[PDB]
Parts: sequence; structure tokens; C-alpha cells
Amino acid sequence: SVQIVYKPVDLSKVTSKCGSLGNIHHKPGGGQVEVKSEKLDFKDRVQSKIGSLDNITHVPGGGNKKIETHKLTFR
Amino acid sequence: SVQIVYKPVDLSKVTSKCGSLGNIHHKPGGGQVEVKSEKLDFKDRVQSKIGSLDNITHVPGGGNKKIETHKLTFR
Amino acid sequence: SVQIVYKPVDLSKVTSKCGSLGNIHHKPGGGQVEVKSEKLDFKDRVQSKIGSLDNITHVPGGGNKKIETHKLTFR
Amino acid sequence: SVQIVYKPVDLSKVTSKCGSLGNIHHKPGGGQVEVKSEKLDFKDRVQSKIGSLDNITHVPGGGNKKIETHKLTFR
Amino acid sequence: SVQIVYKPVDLSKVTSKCGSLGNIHHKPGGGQVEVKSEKLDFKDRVQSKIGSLDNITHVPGGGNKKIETHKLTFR
Amino acid sequence: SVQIVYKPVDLSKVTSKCGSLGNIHHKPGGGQVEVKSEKLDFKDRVQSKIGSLDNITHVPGGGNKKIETHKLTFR
Repeated sequence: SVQIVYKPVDLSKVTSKCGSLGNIHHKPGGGQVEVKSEKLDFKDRVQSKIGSLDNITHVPGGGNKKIETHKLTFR
Repeated sequence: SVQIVYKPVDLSKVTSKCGSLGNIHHKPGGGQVEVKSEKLDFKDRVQSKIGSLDNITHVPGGGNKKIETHKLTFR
Repeated sequence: SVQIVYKPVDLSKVTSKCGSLGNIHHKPGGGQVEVKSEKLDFKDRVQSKIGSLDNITHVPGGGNKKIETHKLTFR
Repeated sequence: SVQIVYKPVDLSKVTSKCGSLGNIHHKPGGGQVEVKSEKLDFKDRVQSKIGSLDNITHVPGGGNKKIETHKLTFR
Repeated sequence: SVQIVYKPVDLSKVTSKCGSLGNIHHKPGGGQVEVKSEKLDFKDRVQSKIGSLDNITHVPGGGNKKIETHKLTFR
Repeated sequence: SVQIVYKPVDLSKVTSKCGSLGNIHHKPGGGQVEVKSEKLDFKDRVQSKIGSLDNITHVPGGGNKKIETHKLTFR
């Protein structure tokens, strides 16, 4: 006679922690900002940010992938 | 006789934490901003952001994918 | 005789936390903003944002996907 | 006997394509213009054109002339 | 007997293509212009053009002249 | 007897292509221009052109001339 017991057990973690996590920003101070522009001429696309204390987080990553195959064949 | 017990157990975790999490911004102070523009000429698309204490979080990622296949074949 | 017990158990978790979560912004101060424009000329699309203390969260991601296939074949 | 068959055949084409024909001006951007004049002294005819985007077609020519003669003389 | 069969045939093409034909001006950007004039003195004809983008086609030529004499003299 | 068959056949093409034909001007950007004049004294005809991107096609020529004669004389 044949007895087969198939009991794989998984308690695993797959985890990603991406970007800005758990930071403290105590009294951050942006300076005075002045932009004075005269007689400029642009022939193509202009992309402009003018600011002070600009705080930015960008996260295209951090994606988790788990693939798990279980197979049993008898005869 | 043939006895087959198929009892795989999954208690696993797949997790993503993406962008800005648990951060503390105590009294952030954006500075004064001045933009003076004269006689400018633009011949294509202009994208402009003028600000002060501009806080931005962008997350195209963080997507989790889990695939799980279970198979049993007898004779 | 043949006895087949197919009792796979899933208690797993798939979770995404994307964007801005649990952050604290205590008394944020946007600075004064001044935009002065004279004789400007634009010949294509203009996209302009003028502000102060601009808080923005954008999440195109964070999507979870779970695929689970169970198969049993006898003779 | 005398037989004269005068059957000249004309299928000729005389064609002129003068000036601007079939041109494509996709999004032409004539820049900004400023003209400032002070204490100017003139004593004869003044001809002045001021603009930003001038498309001009002048065609004193392109004329077609077709002179033809068919003289048949008998004795 | 005398037999004359005068059957000259003309399928000729005379063509002129003069000036600007079939050109593609994709996004031509004439830059910004400024003209500042003070205390100038003139004593004969003044001819002036001020612009940024000009597209000028001038065609005094391109004319066509076909001259054709058919003559048959019998005795 | 006398038989005269006069069958000259003309399929000639006379073609002129003068000036600018089939050119592609992809994104030509004329630079910015400034003209400053003070106390100038003129005493004869003044001709002035000011611009940033001037496309000029001038065609006094390109004209076609086709002179032809078909003379048949019998006795």
C-alpha cells in the first residue's frame, strides 16, 4: 500500500518599503526666491518649476511579484 | 490501497508601502517667491509651476502580483 | 481502494499602501507668491499652476493582482 | 488629278504654375515685434511695413503666349 | 496625279513651375524683433520692412512662348 | 504619279523648375533680433529690411520659348 502526505507550509513575507518613510522635517526653511526674466525667446517646449521648499517623492518601483507552483503526480 | 493527502497551507504576506508614509513635517516654512517676466516669447508648449512649500507624492509603482497554481494527477 | 483528500488552505494576504499615508503636517506655512507678467506671447498650449502650500498626491499604481488555479485529475 | 489633305492635329499643352503652389506651412510662429521711433525727420516718400508673420506671393510673370499660323496656298 | 497628305501631329508639353512649389515648412519659428530709432534724418525716399517670419515668393519670370507656323504651297 | 506624306510627330516636353521646389524646412528657428540707431544722417534713398527668419524666392528667369516651323513646298 501507498501513503503520500503533501503538507508544504508557507509563513513567508514579501515586502517593499519605497519612497520617503518615517522621516522628521523639523522647521525646514525655504529661502526667498526671485526670478527676473527679460527679452527671452523659446523655440521649443518649456517645462519650469519655480518654488521654495519644494518637497517631492516619486516611486515607479516597489512592485512585488510572487509566483508559486505546487504539483503532485502519482503514476 | 493508495491514500493521498494534499494539504498545502499558505499564511504568507505580499505587501507594498510606496510613496510618503508616516513622515512628520513640523512647521515647514515656504519662502516668499517672486516671478517678474517681460517681453518673453514662446513658440511651443509651456508647462509652468510657480509656488512655495509645494509638497508632492507620485506613485506609478507599488503594484503587487501573486500567481499560485495547485495541481494533482492520479494515473 | 483509492482515497484522495484535496484540502489546500489559503490564509495569505496581498496588500498595497500607495500614495501619502499617516503623514503629519503641523502648521505648514506657504510663503507669499507674486507673479508679474508684461508683453508675454505664447503660440502653443500653456499649462500653468500658480499657488502656495500646494499638497498633491497622485497614484496611477498600487493595483494588486491575484491569480489562483486549482486542478485535480483522476484517471 | 490633284488631292491635298491638310489635317494637322494639335493636342499640345502650354502651362504655367507661378507663385506659391501646394506648399504646407504647419504651425508657422511669427515672433513678437516692437518698433519705437523718436525725433525722426523725413523729406520725401516713406514706405513702411511692420508685422510678425508675412506670407507674400507677387507674380508679374507667368503669362502664356501661343501664336499659330496655318497657310495653304494653291497656284 | 499628285497626292499630298499633310498630317503633322503635335502632342508637345511646354511647362513652367516657378516660385515656391510643394515645400514643407514644419513649425518655422521667427524670433522676436525690436527696432529703436532716435534723431535720424532722411532727405530722399525711405523703404522699410520690419518683421519676424517672412515667406516671400516673387516671380517676374516663368512665362511661356510657343510660336508655330504651318505652311503648304502647291505650285 | 507623285505621293508626298508629311507626318512629323512631336511628343517633346519642355519643362522648367525654378526657385524652391520640394524642400523640407523642419523646425527652422530664426534667432531674436535688436536694431538700435541714433543720430544717423542719410542724403539718398534708404532701403532697409529687418527680420528673424526670412525665406525669399525670387525668379526673373525660368521662362520657356519653343519656336517651330513646318514648311512644305511643291514645284
